[PDB]
Amino acid sequence: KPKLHYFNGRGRMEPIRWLLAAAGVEFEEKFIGSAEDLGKLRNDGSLMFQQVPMVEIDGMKLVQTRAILNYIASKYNLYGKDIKERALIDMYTEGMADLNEMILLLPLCRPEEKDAKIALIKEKTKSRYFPAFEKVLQSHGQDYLVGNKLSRADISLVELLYYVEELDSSLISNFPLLKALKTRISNLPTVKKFLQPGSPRKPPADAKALEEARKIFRF
Amino acid sequence: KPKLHYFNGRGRMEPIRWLLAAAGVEFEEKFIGSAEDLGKLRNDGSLMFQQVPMVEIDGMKLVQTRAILNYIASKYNLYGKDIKERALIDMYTEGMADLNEMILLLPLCRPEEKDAKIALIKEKTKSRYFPAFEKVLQSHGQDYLVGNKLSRADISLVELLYYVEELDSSLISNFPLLKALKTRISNLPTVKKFLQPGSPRKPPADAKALEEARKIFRF
Ligand SMILES: C[C@]12CCC(=O)C=C1CC[C@@H]1[C@@H]2CC[C@]2(C)C(=O)CC[C@@H]12
Ligand SMILES: C[C@]12CCC(=O)C=C1CC[C@@H]1[C@@H]2CC[C@]2(C)C(=O)CC[C@@H]12
Ligand SMILES: N[C@H](CCC(=O)N[C@@H](CS)C(=O)NCC(=O)O)C(=O)O
Ligand SMILES: N[C@H](CCC(=O)N[C@@H](CS)C(=O)NCC(=O)O)C(=O)O
Repeated sequence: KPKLHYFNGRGRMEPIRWLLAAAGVEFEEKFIGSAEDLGKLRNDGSLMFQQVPMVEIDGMKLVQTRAILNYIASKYNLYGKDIKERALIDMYTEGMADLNEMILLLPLCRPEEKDAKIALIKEKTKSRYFPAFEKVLQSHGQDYLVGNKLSRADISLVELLYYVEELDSSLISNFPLLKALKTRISNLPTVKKFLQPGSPRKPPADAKALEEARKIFRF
Repeated sequence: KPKLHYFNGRGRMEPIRWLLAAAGVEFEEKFIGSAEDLGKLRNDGSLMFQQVPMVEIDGMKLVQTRAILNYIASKYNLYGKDIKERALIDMYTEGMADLNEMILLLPLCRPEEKDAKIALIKEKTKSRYFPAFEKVLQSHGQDYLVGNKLSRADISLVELLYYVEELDSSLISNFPLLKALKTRISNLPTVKKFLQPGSPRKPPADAKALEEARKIFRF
């Protein structure tokens, strides 16, 4: 079983949970609860750049979110079939990560800057990201972003669609094909199960989650 | 020939210049000098997420730095021999990208916070990043970071050592093997040519370029 080292929360680990769970892969989680827990992982040599996410998989102590996601996608056949499909999948997922980063860091914005950030997220979602992925689905008319087949790109996008819905559920309103994709993916037995109660899926960060992470990571 | 669409400066495009050059690949550049130039690329449907870097390669219009790098690396066999070597390469280059990001965004720092950021970059270089990579070279005693063969990891790291050197030339002084890798890689015929005066290699950003970039990208 791959073992995921992180705090008990979404942060940067969440896409990894999604992708493993979607690929039907059973995993264990070792929850970092304090500066001491992280401290031990640092002193053991387990963390190349002394940071997490870290995942023990196939003899490796893999750090860096993109390194872990790339490996998992390749291992479990969710990374297309060739170099051109990987280019499409990389381009798509990098775009999704850019929007993810904005949403991710929102709790760090001061009360006076928060409203401007939220408005920028909404506007970019509507004019930059959602148009781009709707255009790819519209252009080829297929059920999946790339190669008419389930990839890490579809899995990354649907997780994102759920975070956007948490923010503002009307953002997806003028994107029929994105709506249809979210539904399609959500019904896949592995995704459906991940979205059910009691799965390793993590909740949105709240006030105390930010307090707790600050005392673990020192930011 | 690939064509690289960017302003005339390092920014995010520079590692793609380094990688293409190191692979022995001649490329052209189309320099964005105004906001109207950038606007035309956007309006013509050329930028998937309305942004550069964009690279025309083998007919395709690839955006997203990491997508472009992955493609070029796969194509020219600088991405290791298998899934596990790609995992090491991904992990190593993501760590270098983190340090690179700090250096890259330094000119954006408000005057009151810039000194704190410089000392942070220096401290992390010496205790986080350089020791990590000195350790990899220690782990196998070979002349390349991964798989005993030139990869995109060697090329990304050597570019990074050159920037660290532009910041503070003493930072690498306690890292024998990194010094040696910098010399070896710099003497590879393709990289030696790229490092020659008058090549596509770009200057460090100065105040003028920051002003010029602001007019173009409106950040
Ligand atoms: C990305 C981040 C900041 C930079 C850093 O060093 C490490 C973290 C991990 C915890 C994140 C945090 C951002 C804010 C988050 C999402 C919360 O509100 C709860 C957990 C927390
Ligand atoms: C990466 C960047 C910021 C985010 C953004 O929106 C657009 C750019 C492009 C120009 C970069 C700049 C960062 C600072 C740079 C390196 C300079 O000092 C000269 C040019 C400039
Ligand atoms: N490049 C990022 C690094 C993320 C990161 O900065 N990790 C945080 C938690 S999400 C951490 O362990 N920070 C502690 C530290 O910097 O010492 C990745 O995808 O892994
Ligand atoms: N995720 C980045 C996105 C690139 C990016 O932020 N592009 C900048 C220039 S370096 C830009 O076009 N800025 C204007 C904008 O975001 O609209 C990448 O790796 O390419």
